[PDB]
Amino acid sequence: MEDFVRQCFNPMIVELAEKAMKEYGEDPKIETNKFAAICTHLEVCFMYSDGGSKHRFEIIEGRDRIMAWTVVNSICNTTGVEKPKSLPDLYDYKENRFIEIGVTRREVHIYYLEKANKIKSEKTHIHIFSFTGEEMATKADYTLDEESRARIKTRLFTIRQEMASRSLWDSFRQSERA
Ligand SMILES: [Mn+2]
Ligand SMILES: [Mn+2]
Repeated sequence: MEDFVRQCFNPMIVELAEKAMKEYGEDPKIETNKFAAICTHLEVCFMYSDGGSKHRFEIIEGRDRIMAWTVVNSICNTTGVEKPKSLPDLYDYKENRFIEIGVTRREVHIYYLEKANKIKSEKTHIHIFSFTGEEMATKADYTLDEESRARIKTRLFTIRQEMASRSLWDSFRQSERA
């Protein structure tokens, strides 16, 4: 699983994931499923930001915390948008909203509810992907064109396929907590 992560995700993604774990005192060589899941989430965030026209999205996820909030608070000042209680993943300059992205090993509906709740913000839009082609967005507004979504869903499906080929999928699949 460690090896699969290091083989399947760009080294920038792996470095950020390693860092995010060690900031919580977790060792990526031991909590290897969390390692994969962080990497997957970052990957989808980055894919998603490429999905628009360029300049459509600002990436917030993946930044150190000071930079992330610097971006967030700059956008709130510029655009007048309500400042979130916790860091989201992207800002959409076309729809003028923050977006919270989730990638679930469970079911999109439950994950969406947990997110809606974990953040509970009237403002932030939420878009959840599963590894089996499901997707659940705020007000069924899916933000990107269907081709862009399909590339994301295809990447997640390929990851899941590649893990199951190494017998990693069962354990990974079962590792997400409510
Ligand atoms: Mn985030
Ligand atoms: Mn997220």
